[PDB]
Amino acid sequence: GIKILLHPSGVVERCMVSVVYNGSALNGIWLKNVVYCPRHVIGKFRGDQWTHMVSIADCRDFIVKCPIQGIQLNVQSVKMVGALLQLTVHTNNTATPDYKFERLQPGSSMTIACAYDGIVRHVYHVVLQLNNLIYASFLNGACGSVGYTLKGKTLYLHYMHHIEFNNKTHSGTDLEGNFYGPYVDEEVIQQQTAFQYYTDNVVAQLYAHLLTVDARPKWLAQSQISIEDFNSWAANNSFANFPCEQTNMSYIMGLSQTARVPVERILNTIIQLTTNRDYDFECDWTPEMVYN
Amino acid sequence: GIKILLHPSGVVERCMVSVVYNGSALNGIWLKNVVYCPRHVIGKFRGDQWTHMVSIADCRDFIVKCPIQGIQLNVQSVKMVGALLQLTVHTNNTATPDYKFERLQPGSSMTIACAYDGIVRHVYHVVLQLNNLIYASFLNGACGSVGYTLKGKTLYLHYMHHIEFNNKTHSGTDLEGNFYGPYVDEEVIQQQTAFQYYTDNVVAQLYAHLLTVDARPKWLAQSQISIEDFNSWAANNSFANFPCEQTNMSYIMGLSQTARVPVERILNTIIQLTTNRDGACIMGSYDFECDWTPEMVYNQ
Ligand SMILES: *C(=N)[C@H](C[C@@H]1CCNC1=O)NC(=O)[C@H](CC(C)C)NC(=O)[C@@H](NS(C)(=O)=O)C(C)(C)C
Ligand SMILES: *C(=N)[C@H](C[C@@H]1CCNC1=O)NC(=O)[C@H](CC(C)C)NC(=O)[C@@H](NS(C)(=O)=O)C(C)(C)C
Repeated sequence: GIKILLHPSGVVERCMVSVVYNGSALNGIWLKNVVYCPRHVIGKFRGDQWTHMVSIADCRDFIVKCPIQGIQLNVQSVKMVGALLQLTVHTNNTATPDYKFERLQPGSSMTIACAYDGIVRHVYHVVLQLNNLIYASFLNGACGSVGYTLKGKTLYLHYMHHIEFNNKTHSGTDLEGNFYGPYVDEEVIQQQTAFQYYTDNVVAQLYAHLLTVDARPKWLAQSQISIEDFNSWAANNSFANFPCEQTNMSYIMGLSQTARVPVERILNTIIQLTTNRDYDFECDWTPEMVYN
Repeated sequence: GIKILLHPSGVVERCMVSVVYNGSALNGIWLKNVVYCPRHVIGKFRGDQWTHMVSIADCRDFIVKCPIQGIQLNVQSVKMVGALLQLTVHTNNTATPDYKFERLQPGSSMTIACAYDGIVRHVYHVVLQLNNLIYASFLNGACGSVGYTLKGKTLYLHYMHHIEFNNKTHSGTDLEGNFYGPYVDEEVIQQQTAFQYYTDNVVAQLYAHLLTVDARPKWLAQSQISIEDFNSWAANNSFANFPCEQTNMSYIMGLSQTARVPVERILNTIIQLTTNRDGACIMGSYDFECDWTPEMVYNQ
């Protein structure tokens, strides 16, 4: 079949740690001799207050424990990198895999290991939207949970959670400490990029449907529209220019032949489904996930 | 947000093994001093040939390695239990969690730890359908992959994979060895009971939509239908009698209160959508899904 595929959480689980600082509790990930947590564990600060506030943060106040290994770590030095804290601990993490800090481009998927008190409780799937937000599931104390990818032996760390916004959107940084989009870790109103559909992913879900359900749907458009004509329509209808990624073409072209529905018919179907749509989880299927 | 929640696979990853027998390779799970794997690793036998074939299977031809722990295990004795083999080994698994073999009733969900060569490659979510099949994702060598859930510390194993039927449906046994539904581990055409929706889960899907995507979608029915009237319609439209489980009613009444939409309107929306849908995308899907259970949508 064709399912939403997630990456096994074993590697992440053994590196998760709790970070409690003067009654503020969140999660952190422990790689080599460094624990990465969100900087607001030391307090709710804004703008450029963070530098001075971190320098006065006492190291012995960082209560850091690793539940899977039953070890309590001790911080030797605190360094703010971007909007994250790099806590150097005396112990090297024996379970550290080959890892990489890789930034995501919007339209890409990743597995969230949502943790509490340093223990991964749930695992679910998200795609970074063109507004640079994920639509996730988080409660108090979940900051520090990471969104990751796996390729063989190597853990690809992509996301660390920081903020939940009023419309159940979620923002965070990469593991370098830089946020996705213009959002910051401050409890104030923050303007959001207007939503836009990652067209490549919408095309992937429609093909996934024609490959799993039995008969061609009656709402599948009968006439095809040119890619060029779709992109003129897309500019005025909150859809990203197609293709969003040139490398997705090989996948989409392969789906088009397995399903025997030209991509030009899929795009006209998207346009004709406009009355139905007039955010709603259509960009969760990436072309690579559907094709492989 | 309301999401499809999966159980962290780390416990299962530490117990997966590879089992290779004279050219046939699949996975197994290693709990205490026992390795459980599908029986067809020894051959593609039918009917009542299994008792004899297993009895004459050489314990030395069982190559059993646990990759994440670097161990290669050695098989002391083999014993068939249902359609599963129970391979006793010299070594105890120190990573063995507190576990329980629990059989699933239809309409309940589990996390599939999809494995190859003893390594979990993917992790996804399925629900046992009323045909006792799961709509999963498997290729060669995936047999022995398990379905599981977690209640805090205990590992609840429900499923082990055996078969793929051509409609991309999958079948297997519980960890006791007995299949779900009338399917068996043979490469023959096997009659499938016609598909029926798990109405509780379809109701949970539409409620998930009201609570995260759009509180008042244009396809939400305005009038309601009684549970009784729906069940009369359901008997002729491949929807199970509502409710399929009486215990879902506590969750369903809760979702109704927070969504302030009585489930009678949800049931009438199900009936209207079988003629009115026209490609509407509900909770991220273009058809009715049994993946959302009331408990998961309510608890989250
Ligand atoms: C971190 N553990 C936490 C998790 C939130 C809690 C609710 N859901 C989540 O994802 N994050 C916060 O509490 C942050 C803290 C700031 C200082 C970075 N605050 C919020 O997310 C805030 N949203 S906001 C920016 O004010 O709109 C809440 C607390 C009102 C959700
Ligand atoms: C076990 N590892 C394997 C997994 C299959 C391969 C394709 N996807 C899967 O899920 N199972 C099999 O190869 C079984 C073996 C028998 C003896 C149980 N065979 C099949 O599932 C068979 N389908 S069937 C019952 O003949 O329609 C395949 C191989 C043709 C799919």
